[PDB]
Amino acid sequence: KRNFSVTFYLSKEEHDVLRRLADEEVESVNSFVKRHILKTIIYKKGTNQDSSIN
Amino acid sequence: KRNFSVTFYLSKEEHDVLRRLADEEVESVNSFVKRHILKTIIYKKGTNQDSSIN
Repeated sequence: KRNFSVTFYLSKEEHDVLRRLADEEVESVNSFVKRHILKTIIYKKGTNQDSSIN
Repeated sequence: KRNFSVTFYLSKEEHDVLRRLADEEVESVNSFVKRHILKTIIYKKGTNQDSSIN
């Protein structure tokens, strides 16, 4: 198996907006950003699905 | 100002789709993802400075 990483930089206030929006539901900014990107691209997709986490 | 960083993982197919969608305009996939998040979260940011040099 393989994985395809993503890594970048942001402003103080931008990262703090992501931190607040994460902490409101899921206090893990990296997991929240991955979820944000996935949901904003597509929702209830048919290409693949899962029922567990790392 | 200081800078704040974000790191996570994607699957082969979703990263390859985002690589194609990036390559259509700005092939730097992590910059394309940064731009996607920024455009979704905010559209009237107060200032947009840069600090690059020769």
